[PDB]
This record gives sequence, structure tokens and C-alpha cells, in this order.
Amino acid sequence: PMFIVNTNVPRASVPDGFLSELTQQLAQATGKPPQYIAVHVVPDQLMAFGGSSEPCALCSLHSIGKIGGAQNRSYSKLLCGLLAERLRISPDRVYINYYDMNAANVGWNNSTFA
Amino acid sequence: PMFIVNTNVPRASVPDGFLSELTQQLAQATGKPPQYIAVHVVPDQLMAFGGSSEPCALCSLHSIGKIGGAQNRSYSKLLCGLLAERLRISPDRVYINYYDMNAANVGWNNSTFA
Amino acid sequence: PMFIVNTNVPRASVPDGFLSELTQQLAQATGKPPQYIAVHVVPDQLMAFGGSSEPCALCSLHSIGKIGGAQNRSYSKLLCGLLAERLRISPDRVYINYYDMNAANVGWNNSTFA
Ligand SMILES: C[C@@H](N)[C@H](O)c1cccc(O)c1
Ligand SMILES: C[C@H](N)[C@H](O)c1cccc(O)c1
Ligand SMILES: [Cl-]
Ligand SMILES: [Cl-]
Ligand SMILES: [Cl-]
Ligand SMILES: [Cl-]
Ligand SMILES: [Cl-]
Ligand SMILES: [Cl-]
Ligand SMILES: [Cl-]
Ligand SMILES: [Cl-]
Ligand SMILES: [Cl-]
Repeated sequence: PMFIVNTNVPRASVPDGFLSELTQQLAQATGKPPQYIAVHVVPDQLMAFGGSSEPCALCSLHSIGKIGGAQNRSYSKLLCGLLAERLRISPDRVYINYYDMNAANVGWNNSTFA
Repeated sequence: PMFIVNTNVPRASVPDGFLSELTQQLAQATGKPPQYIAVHVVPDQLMAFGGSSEPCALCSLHSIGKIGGAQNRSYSKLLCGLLAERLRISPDRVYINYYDMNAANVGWNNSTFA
Repeated sequence: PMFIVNTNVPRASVPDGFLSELTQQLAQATGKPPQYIAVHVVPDQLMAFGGSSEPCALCSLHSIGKIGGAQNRSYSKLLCGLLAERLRISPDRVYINYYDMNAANVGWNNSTFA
């Protein structure tokens, strides 16, 4: 899977080990091996949410399976909690788009997973 | 909804109020509440369009509904107009990808919209 | 089509002509005219792959058609080869998400391709 967070929070406010916490927490939540989890954090962005430049985040989670109604509700609670605790972003200023990818549409290591 | 613009135009060339202008114009175009509209502008990017590094933009609009044949033509006219007037980018050097998101696949405020 | 690479490799390690090289190789691989190929390279990113931050890349290819099982395997070999030879990124630390876009969902030049 891949998880991306784009935020206006400054780089200095991203705590050490944040990529590792995302990796481990997502491995547990999705059930996928940590070796297959990629994470990408983009601070200092020029962004607004509801017209306001207070701290916010736009995120995405792509996974081959492990995406659905109940699972995405659980992911949102986990990820909003982490963004609130670690980046001080209010959950009502976070979007997370979820993508259930077909294996044939995910390339890796000179091929695709299909 | 969420609107992202990636561009090679430098940050100093993005005028004041551009995030607000995008927020207001997208609220009217999509009909969605301004409170739910998120905007993200990424200048100074290493990009080419048609092999050329002249000013260009790659954009995306994600929305729960309000995406379709006619609506997307109207959004493209509005958004290319703004990128031309405000960033001086020619409309034939802009792509905008449109995504009609299922409510179950959009997280916000510790939950999803499903 | 549009190809985006996000990588932790620093900007100074992105060789001259890399955007043109991607444009040319993608024009041939997708069969599309190079005038329609857009490329975007984002170096210096805060990323981890499988828990570590050795060089890695998260990429996407969006195209109206020319996406499928066999084609995506071919694109992955081409693109991982280029990331390995030019950016020194191991193919097993690259993900590429493929998107077959409907023409009605791609805006360009004040309209869409539909
Ligand atoms: C069905 C769709 N892939 C198609 O035939 C096409 C090809 C080239 C450009 C287009 O806008 C659309
Ligand atoms: C159907 C679903 N995509 C599936 O069963 C799968 C699981 C794990 C890896 C993978 O590539 C594919
Ligand atoms: Cl970190
Ligand atoms: Cl589910
Ligand atoms: Cl898919
Ligand atoms: Cl929406
Ligand atoms: Cl129309
Ligand atoms: Cl969806
Ligand atoms: Cl590391
Ligand atoms: Cl195919
Ligand atoms: Cl589509």
C-alpha cells in the first residue's frame, strides 16, 4: 500500500520517527507486511480547507484490497488520530481518499502484481 | 471536494488570494458548501508538457458526485480561465483529471461520508 | 497521458534531460504523440518504502486508454529501468499506479477530451 499526506504544517513540526509510525500502524491496520508499505509526507504546502489556512491535511491511501466501507471508517479514525496527536491537525480539517487498486494496475520491480 | 494544481510557475508568480479565489469559484461551480472545499497549489515544480518546460499545470478535482460529461467541460473552462488569467498558463498546457469519489472512499473527521 | 515520479533522491541527482527522456520513452510506449505527454518529477521528498529511506519512488501513469494487464507490465519494465539507470533507484523500491482515464474525465484547453 501507499499512504501520502500533504499538509501546510511546517517540516520542523513533523516528529522524528513519523514515517516509521505510519508504516507500522498501516501494516497493522491493513494486514499487509511492512515491507510493502510506502509512506510519503509533504509538509509546508500552500493549502486551504474551507477557505481557511489553519492546519489541514489532504491524504490518500492506495491498497490492493483491504479497502471498503467499514475498513475505511477504521482507517480514518486511526489516521485522523495520528495527524491530530503528531501534527496537531484537527480531524475536521483532514481528507483521506481511499483507492482499492487492481493488482494489474500496480507496478513494482519491473512488472505488476497481477 | 479537493482541487490540486501542480505547476512550474514560480511561487512569486502565484498572486495573493489565489487559494481563496479557487475556493469561491469551485464552491459556485460544483454547488458544494465552501466549508467542504479544499485547495492545494504547488508551484516551482520540475514539469514538462509536450516535452516543453514552458508554463504548464497538472491538476485534479476529486468530488463526491457533481462529476460528469457536461459538468467537467464547464469546470475545465472555469479552471483553465483562472490558470490563464492568474498564473499566465496557456489552457492548451493544462490537464485536469476528474474523479467522482464514492462516499465510502472519502475519510473526514474520524469517519467517512458513507 | 501524464507521468509523475515522487522520490527522495535529491534534485542534484536528477540528470539533465530526464523530463525529455521520460517524454520520449512514454510517447513510444503508449503510442501517443509526445505533444500529449506530460511529465512531473518531484525530488527531495520525505518518503519511506518498506520502512526504510534508501532511494525509492512512488509514481503514477494516467492515460486515456493504452492501460491494461500486458501493457502495464511493459510500462513497469520500461519505467523501472529508467529509474534504475538514471536515478539509481532499485526497481523493488518503486511503485507505479496505473489509471485508465475516461476522456470525459480529462480536462484540457477549456474543455475535455470527450
Ligand atoms: C476509449 C478511449 N480510450 C479512446 O478510444 C481514445 C483514444 C485516444 C484519445 C481519446 O480521447 C480517446
Ligand atoms: C483481490 C485482491 N487484489 C487480492 O486478493 C490480492 C491480495 C494481495 C496482493 C495482491 O496483489 C492481490
Ligand atoms: Cl520520519
Ligand atoms: Cl470493509
Ligand atoms: Cl485500479
Ligand atoms: Cl466532495
Ligand atoms: Cl456541454
Ligand atoms: Cl471511489
Ligand atoms: Cl532508513
Ligand atoms: Cl493490455
Ligand atoms: Cl476515469
